[PDB]
Amino acid sequence: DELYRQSLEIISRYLREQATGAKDTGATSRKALETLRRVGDGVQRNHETAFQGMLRKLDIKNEDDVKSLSRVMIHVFSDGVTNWGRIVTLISFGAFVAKHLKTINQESCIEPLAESITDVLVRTKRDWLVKQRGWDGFVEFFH
Ligand SMILES: O=C(O)c1cc(SCCc2ccccc2)ccc1NS(=O)(=O)N1CCN(c2ccccc2)CC1
Ligand SMILES: O=C(O)c1cc(SCCc2ccccc2)ccc1NS(=O)(=O)N1CCN(c2ccccc2)CC1
Repeated sequence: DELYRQSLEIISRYLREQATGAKDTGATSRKALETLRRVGDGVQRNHETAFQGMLRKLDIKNEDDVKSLSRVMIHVFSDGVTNWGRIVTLISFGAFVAKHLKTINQESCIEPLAESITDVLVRTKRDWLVKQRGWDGFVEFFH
């Protein structure tokens, strides 16, 4: 799936940049990162309170914590209205969790976190993402 692999590249790179501050390792994939850096950073500033609250409540300190959350996150994310704000909040929350993982570690484990965020996104929103012209539709929505 091109939608799954494209989503994994964009979500993994943003979470890696956010956790470190660089970061260290098809124009739409590139233009989606620049939009996500701009809108994603804004969501992390405007909703830090709710992000700190969810993070404290979920705890999330290891890969086993990352795995069990995804199984709950798939179910609750498939419920209710879908829009780009909701999708960027999911990714923004992923970046917020990743910054916390680097804070209590040395780096990892943010790669299984990015896979779990992508799996939540593509498994629950694939039809809507298709109807919205995928990651290209994302760039236009926040031009
Ligand atoms: O999004 C934020 O970060 C958020 C922050 C505050 S804190 C008071 C802010 C305020 C503003 C102006 C003047 C006085 C107080 C209050 C609401 C905020 N969001 S939500 O958009 O209204 N929202 C989303 C987060 N919600 C949540 C639900 C369950 C578990 C944890 C969080 C609560 C509902
Ligand atoms: O998009 C929604 O459907 C959405 C709904 C709520 S209501 C859950 C409040 C809560 C309470 C305790 C601990 C964590 C979260 C809050 C945030 C929402 N989105 S998100 O910010 O994009 N996000 C992150 C939190 N997610 C989560 C839900 C249940 C267990 C574990 C994680 C849902 C996806």
